[PDB]
Amino acid sequence: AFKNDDQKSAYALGASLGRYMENSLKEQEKLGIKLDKDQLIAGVQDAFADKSKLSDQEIEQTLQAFEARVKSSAQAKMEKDAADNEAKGKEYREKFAKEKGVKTSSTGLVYQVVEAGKGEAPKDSDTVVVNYKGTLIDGKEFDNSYTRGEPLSFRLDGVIPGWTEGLKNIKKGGKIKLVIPPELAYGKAGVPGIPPNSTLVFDVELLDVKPAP
Amino acid sequence: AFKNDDQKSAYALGASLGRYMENSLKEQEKLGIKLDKDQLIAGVQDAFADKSKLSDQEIEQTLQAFEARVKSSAQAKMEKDAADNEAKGKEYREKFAKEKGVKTSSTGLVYQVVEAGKGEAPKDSDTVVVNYKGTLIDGKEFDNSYTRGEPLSFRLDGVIPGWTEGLKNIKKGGKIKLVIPPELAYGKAGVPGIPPNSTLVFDVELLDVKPAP
Ligand SMILES: [Cs+]
Ligand SMILES: [Cs+]
Repeated sequence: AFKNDDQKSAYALGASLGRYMENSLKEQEKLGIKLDKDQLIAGVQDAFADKSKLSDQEIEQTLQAFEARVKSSAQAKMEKDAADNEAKGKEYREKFAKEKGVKTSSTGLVYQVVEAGKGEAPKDSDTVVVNYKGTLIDGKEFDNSYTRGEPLSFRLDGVIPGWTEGLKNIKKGGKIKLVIPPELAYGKAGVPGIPPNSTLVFDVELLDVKPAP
Repeated sequence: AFKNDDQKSAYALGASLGRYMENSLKEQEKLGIKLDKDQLIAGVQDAFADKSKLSDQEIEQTLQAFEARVKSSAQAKMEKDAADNEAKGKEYREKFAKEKGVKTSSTGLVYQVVEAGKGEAPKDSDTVVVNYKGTLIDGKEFDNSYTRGEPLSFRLDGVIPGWTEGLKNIKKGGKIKLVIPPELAYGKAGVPGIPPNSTLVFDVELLDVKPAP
């Protein structure tokens, strides 16, 4: 429905801008910001027609303020999600602790030894080799050793405490399920890939234990 | 007429995009491209509403093609303006040549010695010091020595020929008006600040003549 290039290009140009906006909004939505969509289009129209209800200076100071509002809204979201994640997490940890063979350490680690292991147990300065699979309590995975095409080996005092504590509950050749509260893991802050305050679930197999070189 | 930040920011966002487009169009217009304005808005609306009549791939290949069309349209404009500028220029040169004291060199330089000068006349390897004022035939200035807060000094074989030829028609202390056709100047191409095929008009005063060091 374009009769010429002038029309097609113009439309393509608009379309690409319309998609640009649509995608920016979705980005904003994930930070807890929902912009009035009709106003957004009304701004485009008004300005294009030289009838913006905001002055160029206003537009510019408002966008600057919006930037601040985004950083700030993200912060608030982070904290909201942090509260929800620990609420869910606490409930999950509490159900799991009621299952067979499950123990809760004074630190709050919930663990289940599945195979005792016959070697010895690692200590803080030891390098461990492990197979593992980790997920969030909704069951979605963030790490799989397995799929990575290989197991991992690392010194034990480097990793998060929930883990270092957990792997000390078994010996070489052992298997253990760890349910780690956020404070033994990535905290309320969290890290890229792990949401704020999340409880982590790991199946771990300890393949080997080596002393610090 | 915003009842809250959600509305104001959204509008500001649109407005800034609407201005962005408006200004891009004006840029395109100077390259000889006039986009259908209703289609531009229709693209923004359709895509925003998830009903673009173009696929994302189409949008992208069309914009790429538009880029080519811009480079190409600019070229065509340049040549059109080149033809108009020489048409105007030829007429101006022809009127001026009919005035008192005006001569046309075999090269097409049109010149008018206003004060003969009493020194000697520069030669190609000489450094000249000059006052000058240059404009296009519509009378708009691109250079003023005068206003620059100073006169200029340069070797004479470096500058455009129309000039080097012209300043040889007077001696130190002389004054001359030069009307230079494009081929003795910046050509059909032209240079930043000088439109394609423009005839240049200079009032020049030769303050000094020095030999190449
Ligand atoms: Cs138990
Ligand atoms: Cs004449």
